[PDB]
Amino acid sequence: TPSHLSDRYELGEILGFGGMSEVHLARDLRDHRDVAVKVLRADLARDPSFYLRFRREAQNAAALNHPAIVAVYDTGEAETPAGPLPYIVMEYVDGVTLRDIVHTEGPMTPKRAIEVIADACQALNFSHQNGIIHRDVKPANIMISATNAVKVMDFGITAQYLSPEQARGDSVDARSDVYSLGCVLYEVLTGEPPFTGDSPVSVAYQHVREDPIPPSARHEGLSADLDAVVLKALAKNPENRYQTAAEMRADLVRVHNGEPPEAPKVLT
Ligand SMILES: Nc1ncnc2c1ncn2[C@@H]1O[C@H](COP(=O)(O)OP(=O)(O)OP(O)(O)=S)[C@@H](O)[C@H]1O
Ligand SMILES: [Mn+2]
Repeated sequence: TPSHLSDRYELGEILGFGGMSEVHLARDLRDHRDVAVKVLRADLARDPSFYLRFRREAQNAAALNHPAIVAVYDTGEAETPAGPLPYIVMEYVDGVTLRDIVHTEGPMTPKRAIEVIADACQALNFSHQNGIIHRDVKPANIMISATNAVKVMDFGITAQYLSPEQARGDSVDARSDVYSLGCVLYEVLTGEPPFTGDSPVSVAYQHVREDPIPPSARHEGLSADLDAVVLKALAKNPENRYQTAAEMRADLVRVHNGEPPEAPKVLT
């Protein structure tokens, strides 16, 4: 895989592999800065499907300026000994994604989890302000730096993180992001997503039919007040969940600070 492509970026160590890309720590030679480069895998690149899937999700990833949002810098596709390799250049986050944490460290401590997801609401909310719906909220798209800073990425453009309105092919709004962010919060508190199945279609059915089991019913140490917040964000009807990311944050802040949520009590 490439030592130095674009003649502008010198790719370094692999920071990690995602479902369809290797992410390198490159060095921007022109602006003299450390940067992250997400390159489509060479094996998946000789497959027009993935090539186009990456190429689409590359020019469509929103570039926003926010301390909690990963800034996109460049996009392109250089010729390498493996054909073209589409790539996206972005802010280097020294840390891991929530997925990495869930599958290595395990379930986060409630207060820390509440903080992380509260900080993600800040980014989601700012995005909503600019009229941009993320519509792809999941653990692998939310990062935590070495300085505990929350960095969210891939705005614009995942089987068990989609909203009932997404699973029905309907429209998508701020409330849709709330539901998905709620799924991330659920998993990060308990250890597993709200809904799991033997096939994507199974999970999609569970999303728009089956109710979520209270987080505390799945993991030890989770307050009932936390159930209220989580489960409200997982409400099937958009009008039942939080209307804005700020609203959800306002409620996480309360639970965090040992205050009663404005979310309907989870009873029986
Ligand atoms: N902006 C970044 N800065 C530093 N490291 C990153 C950055 N983005 C991703 N990484 C690392 O690369 C790994 C994979 O990144 P992903 O975004 O999950 O790749 P992906 O192919 O888009 O996977 P998906 O989103 O599930 S399709 C992560 O676990 C991180 O360690
Ligand atoms: Mn991705």
